Amino acid sequence: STEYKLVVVGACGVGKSALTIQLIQNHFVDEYDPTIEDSYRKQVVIDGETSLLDILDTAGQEEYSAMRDQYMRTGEGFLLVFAINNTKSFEDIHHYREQIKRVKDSEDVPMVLVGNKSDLPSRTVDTKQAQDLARSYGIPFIETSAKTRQGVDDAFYTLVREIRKHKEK
Ligand SMILES: CCC(=O)N1CCN(c2ncnc3cc(-c4c(C)ccc5[nH]ncc45)c(Cl)cc23)CC1
Ligand SMILES: Nc1nc2c(ncn2[C@@H]2O[C@H](COP(=O)(O)OP(=O)(O)O)[C@@H](O)[C@H]2O)c(=O)[nH]1
Ligand SMILES: [Mg+2]
Repeated sequence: STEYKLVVVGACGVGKSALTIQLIQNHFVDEYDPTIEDSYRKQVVIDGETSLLDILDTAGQEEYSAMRDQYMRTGEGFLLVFAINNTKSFEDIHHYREQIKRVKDSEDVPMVLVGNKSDLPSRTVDTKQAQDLARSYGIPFIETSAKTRQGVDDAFYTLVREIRKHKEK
């Protein structure tokens, strides 16, 4: 019934594709084409409501595009994905939030901070500083792992609930 247009952003290799494939198809991919930038549909039930999730898995190159601007303009919620073992990807989160705020012309955009690869032991980004950033953005923070599926459902579902609150707001 209700359609939700989600967009997954984040640096290369943080697990954007792997997180999306786990949600849609329930399996962890060891490798996925890092150039494929396409959207995926899936019908789910969230808080007792049939929701049609339309999830754009961003990839491609590091270039600006008026077409990519339309992607964020069409999107209703955004997953800010970084890898807990890649400090560079965590620093990139600011850039991705800035580019989304640039398009939608608003600081009130449904977003969720996603710390991926929580199964890995080589942690370089503290949970506290990830919570501190999400607090500063005023958005939820969820630690996920596309390998064990831990936190994957909670990541996308929280974004859907953020969109619902934004609609009432
Ligand atoms: C495997 C390689 C990989 O996963 N990539 C994914 C991230 N890509 C990006 N890198 C740097 N900045 C990027 C900026 C944008 C962007 C955003 C977030 C919002 C509006 C926009 N309008 N035009 C571009 C844009 C996007 Cl969609 C991707 C970026 C590199 C390849
Ligand atoms: N251990 C672990 N590895 C992951 C996880 N998510 C993704 N990966 C690995 O990270 C690599 C790149 O993931 P990918 O989905 O292509 O990231 P993307 O470029 O942002 O789309 C892949 O080889 C995956 O096996 C995770 O939650 N845990
Ligand atoms: Mg990918």
